[PDB]
Amino acid sequence: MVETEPVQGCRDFPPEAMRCRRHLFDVFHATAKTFGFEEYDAPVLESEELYIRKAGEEITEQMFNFITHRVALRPEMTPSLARLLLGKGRSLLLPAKWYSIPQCWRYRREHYQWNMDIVGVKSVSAEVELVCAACWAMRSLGLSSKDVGIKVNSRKVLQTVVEQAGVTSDKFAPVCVIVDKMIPREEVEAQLAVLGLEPTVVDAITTTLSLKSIDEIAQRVGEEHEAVKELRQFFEQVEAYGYGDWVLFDASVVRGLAYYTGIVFEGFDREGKFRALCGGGRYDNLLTTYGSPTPIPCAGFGFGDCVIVELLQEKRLLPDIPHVVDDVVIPFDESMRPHALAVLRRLRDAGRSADIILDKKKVVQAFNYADRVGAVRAVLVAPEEWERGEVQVKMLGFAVPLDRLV
Amino acid sequence: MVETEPVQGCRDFPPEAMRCRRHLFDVFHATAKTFGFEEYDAPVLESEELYIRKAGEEITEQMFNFITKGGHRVALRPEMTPSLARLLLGKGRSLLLPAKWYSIPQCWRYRREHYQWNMDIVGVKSVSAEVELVCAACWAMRSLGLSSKDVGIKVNSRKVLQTVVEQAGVTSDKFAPVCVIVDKMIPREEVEAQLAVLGLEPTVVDAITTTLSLKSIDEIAQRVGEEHEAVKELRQFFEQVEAYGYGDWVLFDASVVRGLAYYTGIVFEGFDREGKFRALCGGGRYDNLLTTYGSPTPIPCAGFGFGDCVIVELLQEKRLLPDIPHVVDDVVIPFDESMRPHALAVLRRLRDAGRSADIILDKKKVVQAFNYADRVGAVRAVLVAPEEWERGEVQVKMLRGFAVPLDRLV
Ligand SMILES: CC(=O)Nc1cnc2ccccc2c1
Ligand SMILES: CC(=O)Nc1cnc2ccccc2c1
Ligand SMILES: N[C@@H](Cc1c[nH]c[nH+]1)C(=O)O
Ligand SMILES: N[C@@H](Cc1c[nH]c[nH+]1)C(=O)O
Repeated sequence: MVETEPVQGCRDFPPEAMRCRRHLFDVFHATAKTFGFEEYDAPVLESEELYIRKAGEEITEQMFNFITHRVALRPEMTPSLARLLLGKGRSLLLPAKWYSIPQCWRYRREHYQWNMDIVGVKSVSAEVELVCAACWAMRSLGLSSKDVGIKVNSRKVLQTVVEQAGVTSDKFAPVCVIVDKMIPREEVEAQLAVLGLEPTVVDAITTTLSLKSIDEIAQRVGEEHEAVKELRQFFEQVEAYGYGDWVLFDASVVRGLAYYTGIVFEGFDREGKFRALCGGGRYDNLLTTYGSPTPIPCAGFGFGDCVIVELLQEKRLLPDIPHVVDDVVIPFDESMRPHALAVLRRLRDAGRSADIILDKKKVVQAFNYADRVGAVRAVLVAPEEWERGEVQVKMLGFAVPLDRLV
Repeated sequence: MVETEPVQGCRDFPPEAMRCRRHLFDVFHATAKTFGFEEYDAPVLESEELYIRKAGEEITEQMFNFITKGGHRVALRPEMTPSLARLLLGKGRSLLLPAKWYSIPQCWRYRREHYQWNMDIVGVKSVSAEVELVCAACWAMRSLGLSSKDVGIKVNSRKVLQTVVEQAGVTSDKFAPVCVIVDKMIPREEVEAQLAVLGLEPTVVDAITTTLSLKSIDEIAQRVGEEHEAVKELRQFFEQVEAYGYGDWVLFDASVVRGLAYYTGIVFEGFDREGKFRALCGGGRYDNLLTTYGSPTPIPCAGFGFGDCVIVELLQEKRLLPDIPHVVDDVVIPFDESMRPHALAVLRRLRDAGRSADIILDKKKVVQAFNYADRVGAVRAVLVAPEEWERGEVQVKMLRGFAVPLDRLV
């Protein structure tokens, strides 16, 4: 016997499991369409060059890479997106809103991640729309603002604090990667020291993450500080769109990725049971680091397929969806198969989903099968009715003319 | 600059290219739904064990395989059927049969990458399986705008060649390699030479050659008899496709065997009627595969694969792939930034009603917002101006410009 289990850390999706994944992906697609995003894709195999950011990101540390040329199964999509945008150059109409549902990889070693990104929008209206899109998808899955929310912050506050301590800007990214981890405080404090931060700088960093309102941020760095102005705009806009109950400020949110420059956010369950449901932020330098002659504003998020499903299971929002089909055509016997095929054809021409019983079996077993596959309707093709130009129809029984079947 | 081009042999799908791929995949999904097939998936990374059939198949020769840090032999799948077999084998007697499963996996080779619609029927002994599969393939092609004048499906049974090979005293273990070789018929001299190395005397090769060049089912009947399984089965097959209404799409070709070791009965492949392209799709019955994998009971199977590259080229030639421009129902335009919060309330209402709507995100003049709306293929522009708003209205323009109440917008 071969190994029936999949490769370590990877999932199978037989029809039952696939119906669940499809229910999720439908929402992702429908939400992207509702928001005017365009689908894109790129290869799961990318060059390893793409992912060498040197900030000690967990995402790059756990990279599923190998030698053919140094390549890797993508751990995230954003770098692939950047490559595509960079390739298009001035030919790309901006603003652009691009989305995808890539499988992404790590050495669970795989997950699907809905990505949504807005390109060419300087203003926080980008982050507003992205955050509303994430909420929209969660609400579409049956979740409420009682079940989940999105925590929101700007990295610019911490930037100012780090810069005011005389820290080289090249340490800012690593700092964020470290502060994201806050493991015990003592552990995070120790890691900052290794980067080269004296205890006074660490204290200032700590204090600002524990500030509980935007007003308190304003008191520390000023009301005219970009972060304050931008965050206020952000909440004003989400309030106006009608999702004010879904969003809130949290000064501890920074995310683990090196490239976020401004607003950052993450979805969470209100019971404190699960890891982050989605995460993202503004990354206005990324394309400059890739060699764009002109800076290109960007913001986006990723929304994994594993945590959301667990949450939905806990909330009883993932009932088993049984397979369905409109009609099952049953030949009374093999002499009726050619006539049943003509009927089957007509049913499918009218846009119905139809089976015909393929192997040899008795009518009552054909009916059982029809129930098993969730047929709405059983269409028996018997010699008696056929001579009258009819078939027997049974809902899940009466004679019907062929033209009247559809 | 980083390298903007993708890894060697792999494709990018920016929105324009992705719309084309989506148009194709929609047809695959719709056809599968129309035929009552259920979607499935499995990992693109499988164990290399799965693909070691030892018949010299082109598919296994060109395998994109590698060793993990932990020393396990894995490969990016070159086809889906082995993954399917694994899933079925894993389910055991818990699987209701018959089962009709489909997927659109990306598959890989060392172009190194393509998408391949797979459709398979499990648990059906009779040729009704192959009938349905073939009709499904035709159905997808017709849905894409192709006719029976543009394409067809060549059909054969491997059982004819089986009988001929067995009657020459050939060990059954050579039958699979023979099919793999005969599939290649490169020059005849080249294929003749390869059969000799497997260990076939020229008389056996001659018999093989002759049967592939037989041009009708009657001629096959003359050679192996009218009551031979192959003849009976092929006749049933054409009778059934004729009855379903796709008789013009299908025909017999004794040279079709396919390159895969595991096909045991009927085999088939789609082709363009102008002789310009490689095979559009291919498949057949493979009744032993699950037994080779260790199933305690034999499990009838048949299926096909339908790649995404050749079909698209054909559709381009036939002018059936016009550029589909992106569309969206509404573009909401704030007259200025003071109107953004009101435009957001409007945007919200539009999306609540199931419409696809943008709001202009950055700061720009109305006329530029209108241009943008045209660029993204907006059916409708919804201007939110301070004047109309005090009346409980907005300006709507179709793509002139009339005032409308908010509740009437949807
Ligand atoms: C719990 C889980 O499987 N999620 C997950 C989260 N991040 C990943 C990142 C890369 C590859 C696989 C990943 C999988
Ligand atoms: C035109 C094309 O790329 N066809 C093709 C056909 N078979 C394949 C099999 C595996 C990977 C890529 C493949 C690509
Ligand atoms: N790539 C990020 C999410 C994201 C997409 N776009 C911007 N951010 C992640 O994997 O967490
Ligand atoms: N795996 C086959 C197609 C197929 C699927 N099922 C049966 N046949 C191929 O790649 O040619």
